[PDB]
Amino acid sequence: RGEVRSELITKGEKKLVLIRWNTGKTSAGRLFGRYGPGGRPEFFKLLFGAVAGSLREQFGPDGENIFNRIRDSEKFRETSRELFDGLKKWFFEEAVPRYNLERGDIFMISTELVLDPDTGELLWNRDKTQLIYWIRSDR
Repeated sequence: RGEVRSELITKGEKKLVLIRWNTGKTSAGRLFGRYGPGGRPEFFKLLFGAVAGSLREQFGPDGENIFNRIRDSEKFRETSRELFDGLKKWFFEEAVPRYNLERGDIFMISTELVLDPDTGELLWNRDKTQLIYWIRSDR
């Protein structure tokens, strides 16, 4: 898969972006490790496309200006790292033992984020995080 959906929400005069993000069918090495494009976690590339795409959806072409501003701000970079660490921790420390996942297993994660386009602050709606995973036929 690899699906992104968004909508605006209003808080006083501020508009925020609710983003529903599915990573697509992937593996731990590809998503969180060095087997993704380059020798890099694909996570960041996926996340960044999800944000830029949602900004364009909700605010039109000036969405790209918003993105270009926040993209290299301390707040966006830091909170994107906090998302990466929090999701990775959730996957290895909760999902893996919960579902008896093994090395090389395939899965997709769907989660929800709220982006403050003013500050570049990215909030993880952890309560909505879900895993779909692939199980060996004999089970």
